[PDB]
Amino acid sequence: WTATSGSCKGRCFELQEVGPPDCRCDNLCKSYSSCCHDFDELCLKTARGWECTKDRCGEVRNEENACHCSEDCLSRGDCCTNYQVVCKGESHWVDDDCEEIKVPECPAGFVRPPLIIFSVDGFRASYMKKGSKVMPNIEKLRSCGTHAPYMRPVYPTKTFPNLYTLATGLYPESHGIVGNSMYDPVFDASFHLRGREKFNHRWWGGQPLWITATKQGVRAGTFFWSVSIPHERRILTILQWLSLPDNERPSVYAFYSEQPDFSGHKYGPFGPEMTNPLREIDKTVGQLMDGLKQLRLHRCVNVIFVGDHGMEDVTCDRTEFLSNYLTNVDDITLVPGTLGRIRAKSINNSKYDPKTIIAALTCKKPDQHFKPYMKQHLPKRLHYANNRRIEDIHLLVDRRWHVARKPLDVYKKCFFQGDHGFDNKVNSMQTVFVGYGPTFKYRTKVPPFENIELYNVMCDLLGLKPAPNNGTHGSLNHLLRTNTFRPTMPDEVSRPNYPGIMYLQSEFDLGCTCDDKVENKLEELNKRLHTKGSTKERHLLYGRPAVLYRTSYDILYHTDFESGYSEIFLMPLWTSYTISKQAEVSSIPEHLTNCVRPDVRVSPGFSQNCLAYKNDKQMSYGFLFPPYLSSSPEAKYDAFLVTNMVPMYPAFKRVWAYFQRVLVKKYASERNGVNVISGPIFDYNYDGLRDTEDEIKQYVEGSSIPVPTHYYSIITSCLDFTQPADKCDGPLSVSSFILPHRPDNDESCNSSEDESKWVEELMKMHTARVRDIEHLTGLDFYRKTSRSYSEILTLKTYLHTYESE
Ligand SMILES: *[C@@H]1O[C@H](CO)[C@@H](O[C@@H]2O[C@H](CO)[C@@H](O[C@@H]3O[C@H](CO[C@H]4O[C@H](CO)[C@@H](O)[C@H](O[C@H]5O[C@H](CO)[C@@H](O)[C@H](O)[C@@H]5O[C@H]5O[C@H](CO)[C@@H](O)[C@H](O)[C@@H]5O)[C@@H]4O)[C@@H](O)[C@H](O[C@H]4O[C@H](CO)[C@@H](O)[C@H](O)[C@@H]4O[C@H]4O[C@H](CO)[C@@H](O)[C@H](O)[C@@H]4O)[C@@H]3O)[C@H](O)[C@H]2NC(C)=O)[C@H](O)[C@H]1NC(C)=O
Ligand SMILES: Cn1c(C(=O)N2CCC23COC3)cnc1COc1cc(Cl)c(C#N)cc1C(C)(C)C
Ligand SMILES: [Ca+2]
Ligand SMILES: [Ca+2]
Ligand SMILES: [K+]
Ligand code: NA
Ligand SMILES: [Zn+2]
Repeated sequence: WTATSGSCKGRCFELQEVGPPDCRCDNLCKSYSSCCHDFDELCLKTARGWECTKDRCGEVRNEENACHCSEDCLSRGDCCTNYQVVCKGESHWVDDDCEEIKVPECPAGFVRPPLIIFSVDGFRASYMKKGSKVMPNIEKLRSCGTHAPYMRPVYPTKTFPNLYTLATGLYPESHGIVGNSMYDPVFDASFHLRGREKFNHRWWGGQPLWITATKQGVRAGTFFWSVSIPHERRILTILQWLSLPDNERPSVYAFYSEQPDFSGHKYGPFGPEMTNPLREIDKTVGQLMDGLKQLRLHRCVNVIFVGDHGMEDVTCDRTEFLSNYLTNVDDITLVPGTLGRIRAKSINNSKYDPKTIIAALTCKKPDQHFKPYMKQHLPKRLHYANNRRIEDIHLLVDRRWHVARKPLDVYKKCFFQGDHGFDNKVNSMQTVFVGYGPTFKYRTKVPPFENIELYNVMCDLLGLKPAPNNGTHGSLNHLLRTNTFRPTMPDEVSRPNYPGIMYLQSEFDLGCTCDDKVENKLEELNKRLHTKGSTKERHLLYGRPAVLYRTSYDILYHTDFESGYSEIFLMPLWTSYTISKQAEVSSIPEHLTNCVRPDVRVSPGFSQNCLAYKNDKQMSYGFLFPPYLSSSPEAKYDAFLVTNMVPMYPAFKRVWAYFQRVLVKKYASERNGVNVISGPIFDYNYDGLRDTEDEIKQYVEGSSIPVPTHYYSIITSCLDFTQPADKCDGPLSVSSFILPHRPDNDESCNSSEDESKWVEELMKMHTARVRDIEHLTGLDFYRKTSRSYSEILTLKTYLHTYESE
């Protein structure tokens, strides 16, 4: 209840929200229904429009007007944005030449350059090229400042999750806004676009930029604009705030446009009707810049022009209906559209079985335009699992499609030609980034990056310490002229042991056989030196990974590969090797087929055993260093050491064998050699983070050999591919993956065919950043390069997306 008979005179767009039942004059008052009676009269003035004209110049201030053309407007900071253009012979900002901004050029009293965040809903990355003729203010920002070709949103590629990610540097699973619509079973409440529950603060976790600012003494304008405030009024209000005195003036501001999303849904991303919404947004940018220029702030302020997500062509007829798959369709609730989330319509229905749902949704139609997942089996790059608001069953929808429960839902609600929400690597979902100001670089193009990284940079631009977040602080230093953040590499927590030969063969009772009884001092010293680390500079190109947690492990050297062997997990944390462009593939000889050899540096008690695998009828084993790529027949015996073995389901061995026997050599031919680091990942609680011993849910039968949930590989070469991977002078090139370790290939509908028709497509789906693998393993890679650490941080956040340009 609001007592809406107090006043808004001299309080219009107050920055301090006052508690009801005092009447509010701030941005959320409309969205609460609590504005003072005169809010619209005093704070939403529109008389005479938004532009000066020749006749208005020098007018007598008249306070009914929307903005002013009187002589005193500048020192009041409430001129129409085109006042000096119309009345004082000045040029529009867009008509002025680009001039480098080397230092903030700010009025006295500014303690730091302000930041303005200009966010644009549904501004797809390709609009920067395709709409350039109709967006000259935006093109100037882009060409004069720092820009990326595109920015990667988070999943799902919806508005709230993305804007809230921008604000917090957090994945949706950690900030809590995991969708535009949500059910939280702990609160037993629902969050929707429509309605009031979304305003409750228990939905919104982490710490958003405006709180981070406030807690550190930096004031903020509003981030949420009521839909009934026109864009011109948002701009004027920001300009007004910027005219405030030092002790009251915010240092961070946000503008938000509903366009071009709003049109894009009606007309498709490139509908002919889209030209006008792009013109209008551009005009709004020009208003701001002319406005800043009048106030002498246009070479003082940092401006970020950023979108939340793009827009794809989607129509009614490209809908999949769960009712075509499931007989039980009324026993489930679906969150529908460009993704799907399924839970039971009622939790008193004990008949509901997720596994049978999954099975009924799996590879049933030959061109099925969605794929069902248990949420822990989703590509780890999505980071979309560790929140009780994300339902266990998820449907990843093909680009251009929708999923719905029943046909009645899609014709009792065709209306739309555009939607978004799909997998965040889809080109159509990509969005924009331009930074313009003194703190940003001048006419600089930077590579694509993820929006989770911006919170850190915004904090850097404002002199704030970021709250803990999923950004990699430093990885965007190359966007910035100054205020870079210079991190140190984390400190190694466990130092390795380097065991020599300590055990005799007969001390091992493993159930393991190897037909290796096949007997000189030229190559006896040669092999001892391989075991003491003589080829290590070849196979460990970027130093050994640092183990960032407390554990017990051994460095094991070999001719063809080096490993960090865990005595706790009984396998390598990592195995590292280099495959030159000229390496040859050889087959596994028959004397070695089911050969596994004891490793005489590692006790029987810290080794795997073959008998466990023989007993375990579901689980087989593979190798981390692939025997197919051994350098010589004498070296191939090393690949069969028990310390190179890892548990693998036979269904996953098909994938693994193809990667090892075919793809690694293909990559080495394409990239002029590759270095490979492979290993296991254990993420049984799907938090994106390395499990401890006590989190492991599955062991090889009758043993303490833990079963990985995933296998990773990091494939590094020279960005200049005329240099070989092992002799690279400059910047590196990387691709990686995190392959789910699954007992079937249900995920791949074409898996009954030969591996050349499906394995690579699976691997691309599970592409990863090095940084994802770091979180998952507690390892820190690229410790010893000749590159700057920020450049390495950028490499570690790179994601190879396998989309065309
Ligand atoms: C992305 O970056 C983020 C931020 O860096 C990373 O997330 C962090 O991960 C940390 C490690 O998991 C985690 O640390 C835990 O914090 C617990 C205290 O948490 C509260 O306070 C913090 C600080 O202000 C706040 O951030 C939290 O907010 C969460 O919770 C509410 C909802 O409940 C949400 O609104 C909010 O969005 C956020 O939710 C997210 O986090 C929680 C987990 O905290 C998830 O469940 C949600 O799904 C969502 O993802 C909280 O308000 C603290 O209690 C934990 O400590 C336990 O473990 C240690 C082990 O050493 C032990 O010493 C402690 O005693 C404690 O154990 C006891 O409790 C156990 C569980 O109940 C019990 O089993 C034991 O028996 C023990 O008695 C822990 O330190 C940190 O909270 C989050 N922060 C955020 C914002 O998410 C994230 O990991 C990064 N992602 C990747 C892939 O890198
Ligand atoms: C999205 N929006 C809405 C919105 O949707 N309105 C008004 C009517 C409805 C439709 O449904 C309700 C209003 N104003 C915004 C901008 O929000 C932001 C912008 C930015 Cl730049 C950042 C950042 N960084 C963060 C936000 C949040 C505050 C979302 C977190
Ligand atoms: Ca949006
Ligand atoms: Ca985990
Ligand atoms: K077996
Ligand atoms: Na299959
Ligand atoms: Zn939209």
